[PDB]
Amino acid sequence: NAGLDQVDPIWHSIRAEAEEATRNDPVLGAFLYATILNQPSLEEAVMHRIAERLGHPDVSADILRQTFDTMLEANPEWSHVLRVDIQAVYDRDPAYSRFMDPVLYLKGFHAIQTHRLAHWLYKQGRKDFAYYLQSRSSSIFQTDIHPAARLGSGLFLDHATGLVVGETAVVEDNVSILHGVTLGGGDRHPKIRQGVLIGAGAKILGNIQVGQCSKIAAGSVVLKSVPHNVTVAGVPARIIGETG
Amino acid sequence: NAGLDQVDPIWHSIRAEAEEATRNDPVLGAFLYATILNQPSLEEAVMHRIAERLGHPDVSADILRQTFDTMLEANPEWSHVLRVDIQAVYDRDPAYSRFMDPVLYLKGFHAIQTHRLAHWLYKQGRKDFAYYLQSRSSSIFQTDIHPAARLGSGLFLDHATGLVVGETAVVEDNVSILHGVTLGGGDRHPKIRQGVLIGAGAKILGNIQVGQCSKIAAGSVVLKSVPHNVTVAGVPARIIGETG
Amino acid sequence: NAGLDQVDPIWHSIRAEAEEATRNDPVLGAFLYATILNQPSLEEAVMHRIAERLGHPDVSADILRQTFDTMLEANPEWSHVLRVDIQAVYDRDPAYSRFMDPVLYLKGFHAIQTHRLAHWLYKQGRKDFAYYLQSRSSSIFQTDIHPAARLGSGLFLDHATGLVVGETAVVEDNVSILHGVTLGGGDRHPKIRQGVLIGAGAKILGNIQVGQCSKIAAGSVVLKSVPHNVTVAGVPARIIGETG
Ligand SMILES: [Cl-]
Ligand SMILES: [Cl-]
Ligand SMILES: [Cl-]
Ligand SMILES: [Cl-]
Repeated sequence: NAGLDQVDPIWHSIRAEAEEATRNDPVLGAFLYATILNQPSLEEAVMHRIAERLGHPDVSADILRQTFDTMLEANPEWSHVLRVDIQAVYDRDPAYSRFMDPVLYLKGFHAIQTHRLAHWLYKQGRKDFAYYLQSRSSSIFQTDIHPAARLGSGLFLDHATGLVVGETAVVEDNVSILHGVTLGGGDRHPKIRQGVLIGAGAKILGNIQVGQCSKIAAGSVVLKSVPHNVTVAGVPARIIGETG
Repeated sequence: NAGLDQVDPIWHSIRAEAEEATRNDPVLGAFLYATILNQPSLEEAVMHRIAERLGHPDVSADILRQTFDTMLEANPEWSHVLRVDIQAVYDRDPAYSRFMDPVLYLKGFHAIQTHRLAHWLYKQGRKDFAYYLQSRSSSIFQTDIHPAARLGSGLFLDHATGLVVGETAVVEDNVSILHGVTLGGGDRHPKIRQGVLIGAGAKILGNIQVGQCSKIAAGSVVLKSVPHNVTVAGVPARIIGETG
Repeated sequence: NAGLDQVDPIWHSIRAEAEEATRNDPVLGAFLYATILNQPSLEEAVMHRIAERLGHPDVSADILRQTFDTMLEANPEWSHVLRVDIQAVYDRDPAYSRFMDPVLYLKGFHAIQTHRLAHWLYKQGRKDFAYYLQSRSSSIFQTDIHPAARLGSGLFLDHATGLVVGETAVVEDNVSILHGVTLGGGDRHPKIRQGVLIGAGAKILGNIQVGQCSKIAAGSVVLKSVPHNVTVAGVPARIIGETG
């Protein structure tokens, strides 16, 4: 509408990718037009997708979409957060070559933003709506994230199935978390510092911290804080080397 | 209606909690009135919620609700079981401060009672209905519990995602079981004695027993019977201390 | 219709099993007639079930069923593949005594065939339809299988919850894979040779191979190729014995 905001290569690429896909598979036209092409913005596309996935007789897509609208209005920074979350997927995963892929398909990405809505509702004292969302996400996306948990931006929830994040956990920016991960057990759950990779099935338990840029090997059981710039593996986890 | 049965602090608290929540977030009114406030009893509230979550074109909420009614009629003790299952959640989990939370939201609690219905159907020789329920629960609650499995009362299925319970398994009373747990492999699956805690991701395999009050650390692989009043951890599991 | 194809003991047994079940529980009549008895073939029964489970407002059962039809037409060998996949379940699992059980109920079996459809679509350059299916299956069946992955016949996906299979993975024939398994990380994911059993929660990571007839113990973390005819266990996995 005016100024630097008009530069939006991610949205423009997504719109191009949906145009080309509908051309290639016209039966998917209702899907791609309703989710992307008929949308006035990437924000609305992402809200709409997630409201559609979570929508139920119990609480309709429309109500979820209306509430998402209220959250964007109160949290204008969500425009950037969602784009860098998108960017994380694109940069960190060779499996998917389009910006549209996380928006349409990847439940990890849908669960992140669902949590962001739930967290805001929770903070506003709308705790039933926050628990409803937590419950719905746990059932549909298989991600159980307590609404009081704090998630940074550029988070990559890869595959996602089985993720459990406790009430007092904190995840900072540019973290990647695989499927089957527990951030579990006043302050009694983990603090994950920026740039961390958490591998498949890892359990990180207690009020401990995982230092910046560290890697948690698949299947690790982490019961003690991890220094920055190390790789840890094993049950129980031990430092096995350095990393950048 | 008469006598000691009229004392029902859990139901009364739930009804108060739903009244207050609808007041605080009126859009959730359809939900809270249909699930709690319009219900004549806690039994009906819990049946209704679970029938709504599992309801599908294939087999409707109403049919599931009618069958749940038949199960309560045959199994009048379910009134108590469901209340002590509720109580377990309230007592054992700091994350949720209301009795209504497991009833409305927590799939673990929904899966326990779904299993109870499936088990009864199985015993009655209604094995397709029991397998249908098992299948539905596995898909929606991510809990795969064979209908022939036997679950005690006051069970806390915390987070629940990925639970697998085999045909010959037995869980006694006051057990807590986290997400990602396998009770797996004549008698070929585990017997879990009363008061046991099973941590996230543990696999307990074979016709072995876990003694009363014992704890299974997150990520343990248990291939041999565990004595009462010990903590075990590791792959393979070893006793690491005593506990009460 | 003519010749050796008329011999179809699996379909005939299924039809008998559905007739008997509807008799025993008539409320399940809509289900059993729509899924089995009104079907002209086992192929159509399996397509119909899976299209019903995956069907959504976003993309309807009918469209999924029409696309499944196109896949069978192009891939006539699916008739055999689906029967030997059925046979695998029947032979390898004591919990279920009917051929109809995997067809109606077991999400593992539904996810295998969903992948087969997604893979074909992917190869045809219908990558959005393939990703949509992958996404839907991940959400409903809790199986995340990249469409470029290659799965052999007679595969038994037992319990299935949490399965993650990467883009370059290969699974050969007569493999069994439990819940919670990762075949994860050019060629960067595992090659599983024929006759392998992969136990609950195992993670097999990298461009490594698991030799013919080998067993992967529950909870193993496999970072190096495994010889044929051995059992491996532990974090990290070590050979613990021979097997046939
Ligand atoms: Cl935000
Ligand atoms: Cl009962
Ligand atoms: Cl095929
Ligand atoms: Cl899982």
